[PDB]
Amino acid sequence: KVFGRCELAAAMKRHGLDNYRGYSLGNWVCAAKFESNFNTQATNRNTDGSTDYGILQINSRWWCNDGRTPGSRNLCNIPCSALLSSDITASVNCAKKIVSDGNGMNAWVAWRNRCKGTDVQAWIRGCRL
Repeated sequence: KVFGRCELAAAMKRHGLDNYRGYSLGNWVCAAKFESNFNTQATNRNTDGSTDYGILQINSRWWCNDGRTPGSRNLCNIPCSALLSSDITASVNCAKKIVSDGNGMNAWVAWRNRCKGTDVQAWIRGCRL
């Protein structure tokens, strides 16, 4: 599924990401936009044997199990295929764990490079929330 910006914002709000650990909802929408272009089926297969999965491009070395990645930790305790669903619940739950595991949003390279320091409220401007 490819989400709309406002539709994703509302979905993420319903799942409790607005101001989760001090990060406003627009940070999360911005991250998704630049990680996956709002596509729940996005996959990026890396040369280090890991794969990045779904709307937030969560990596199979530390966070989910795809059975093919060396040094797998599976800290979200989920199969990576759960991150490819049209329902974003698994991806949000795992994103919450990534921040809970001592990382801020700098765990997402697209957030660090394309959202940090910008006017992230623009990502939810005009949306019904």
